[PDB]
Amino acid sequence: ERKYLELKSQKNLYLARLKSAIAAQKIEEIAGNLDNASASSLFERIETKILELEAERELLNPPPSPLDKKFEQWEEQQAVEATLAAMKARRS
Amino acid sequence: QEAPEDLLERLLGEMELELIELRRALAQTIATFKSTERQRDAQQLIAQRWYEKAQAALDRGNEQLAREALGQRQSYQSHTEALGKSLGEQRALVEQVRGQLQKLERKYLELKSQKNLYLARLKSAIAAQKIEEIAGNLDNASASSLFERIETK
Amino acid sequence: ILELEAERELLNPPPSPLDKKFEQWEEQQAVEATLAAMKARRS
Amino acid sequence: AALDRGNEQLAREALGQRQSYQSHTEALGKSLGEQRALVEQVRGQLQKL
Amino acid sequence: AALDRGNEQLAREALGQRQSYQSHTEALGKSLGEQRALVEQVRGQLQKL
Repeated sequence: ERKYLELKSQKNLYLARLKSAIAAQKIEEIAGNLDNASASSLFERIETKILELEAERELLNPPPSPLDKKFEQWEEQQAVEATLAAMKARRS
Repeated sequence: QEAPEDLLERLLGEMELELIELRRALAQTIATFKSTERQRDAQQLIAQRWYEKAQAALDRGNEQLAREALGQRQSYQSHTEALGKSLGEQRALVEQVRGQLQKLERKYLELKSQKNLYLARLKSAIAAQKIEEIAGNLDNASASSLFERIETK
Repeated sequence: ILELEAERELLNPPPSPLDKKFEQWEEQQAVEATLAAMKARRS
Repeated sequence: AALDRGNEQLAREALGQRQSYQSHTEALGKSLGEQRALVEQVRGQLQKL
Repeated sequence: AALDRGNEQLAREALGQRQSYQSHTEALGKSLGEQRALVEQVRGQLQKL
């Protein structure tokens, strides 16, 4: 009987750690879906979808070329500086 | 198939069920451990009584009885020593697992925090692809289905 | 009963004995420091 | 009234007991100061609103 | 309050424990800064849209 109760005592010890192992293998499993290797079924897939929709607007509404934007910014800055120079010169 | 987005809320929601279940399972472990510790305390306490009984046996010149009392105690010594080994061994397993759960829940809440971050930007992307879509009907290339068509009419 | 005790242990983990010992030690040092100040001031 | 007359021992317990109230007093003081910011800002808004 | 009075040993543990929060603080700070770029750009678009 001393062995039986001791065996029963051990039985519970492994059951708890067993279910901890059951939890251990069943908790990071879905965290496994998130993959640093970009192999995630959904997390990586969902980001790719976001980029896909971004391209949809890129083709639908192509942005102005950087040169015209740079020239736009440059001329605007030159125009801003030209206007700024005019104000200070007039208001000097 | 069901939308993965709906699963995100459910998947973490279902994680809580196991997270609490793990919490419940862990609690059962410690209670039994303390019960074992209390049992160990009782056995050594009982073993001490034999020494106390043996302490009153050697006196008055009757050393013979003290031999039996101490010999009987050795039976508890084996139980006490044997149980002590079990108690020390189980300490390593309980200590390591407890820290993991604190880390795991921290990851879970952090994962849930990220889950919301992408959901908002996701729906922003859903809006982003669903707002200029009809503005896409208006085409500078004169390919508009209605706006260009209506002007031609 | 022990099981429910563990429920509060995980739910409301107690401060570590070192911080409690340091808390008690510093509090005792603070108490002794305050006690020394009172007697020195009130000497 | 405990330290006087040479019985400094009792004063230790009386002051040690006070430290229990000091924690409550100090803890409550932190709560009181924190709530001041929220009450002050909201009151001005209602006048504006 | 640990290093003072010559008990530098306790200060080591207190500061060592803080490093655990430093990792959380530093790690969280990186996340906070990264998310700033995404929130800022989207807000302007809605006003334009």
